[PDB]
Amino acid sequence: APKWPILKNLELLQAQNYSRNIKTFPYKELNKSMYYDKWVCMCRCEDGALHFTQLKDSKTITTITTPNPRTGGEHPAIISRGPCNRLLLLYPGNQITILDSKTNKVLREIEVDSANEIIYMYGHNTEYFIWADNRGTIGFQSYEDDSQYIVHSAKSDVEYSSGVLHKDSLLLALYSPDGILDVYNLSSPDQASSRFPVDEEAKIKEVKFADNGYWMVVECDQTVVCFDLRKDVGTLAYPTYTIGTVTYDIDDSGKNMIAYSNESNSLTIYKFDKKTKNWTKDEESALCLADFTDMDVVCGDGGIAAILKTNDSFNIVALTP
Repeated sequence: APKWPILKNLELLQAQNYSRNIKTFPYKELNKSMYYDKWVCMCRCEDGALHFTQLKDSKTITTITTPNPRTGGEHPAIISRGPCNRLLLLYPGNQITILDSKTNKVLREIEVDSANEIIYMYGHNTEYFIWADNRGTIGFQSYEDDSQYIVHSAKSDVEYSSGVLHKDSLLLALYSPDGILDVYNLSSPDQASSRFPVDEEAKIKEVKFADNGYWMVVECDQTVVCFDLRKDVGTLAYPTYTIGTVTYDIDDSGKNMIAYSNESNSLTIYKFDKKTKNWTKDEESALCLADFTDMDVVCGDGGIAAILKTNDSFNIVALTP
């Protein structure tokens, strides 16, 4: 729960190509101390190898290389980490290859039994991984053996493109750009999903569950809607206020924001102010160097980093004192 230090200087740590169509979910991990760091991850699939570049802060950037298990050399749509060097690789046709990232050995090949495209796959839920259909079928599958089950069946009237899981591991938000945001409870199969109201014209880019356990932050194209989960479905934490030349991202606390502008080529930091109840401009930094259409913020004890993404490359920039 630390306040973001005052930061006027940035340096370029990394430039690399990556594969924007390989959905790599950010994996949580516990310190040699007693808290969790979010690791953010990028995958470059080239020459039949997978290259994973990861960081939890600006101090350490790791890149791991793994072969690509598919004989035609086709790209996984979704990649997610499991326990004990397990790597979950989702391939078209709902086929999942569990690969050991240290040995490079293929451990298991699972064909998930669903006519609908798998749209969410996560492994740090730790004998099972969770997967989800674009129709809202949610299932748990064992890494090691056949143990598996379906907590929710496919609906006819939705389409999802992505998902995010709450830290208590019971709330799963499934969503698509067009405004659909449905929250499922994995603890009771018999419980109906909750529909969250997002106007359709505001394109949903991402949904995060904040650290406090009760903010669901919905990052739209030009605006952010933050739902308070303690209250009636639809209750905002604060009102939505808008602050296509600007990508942004919010940290896991849901109170720090870095926005990048493609006109001025600069990073602006916004803090959510607890007195004033809005996002207020805190710091601005000019970058010295194509258009970054996406970004992710990381920060740990090491320091704050922004991963700035194009359609085919990314830049890791540190934000220093």
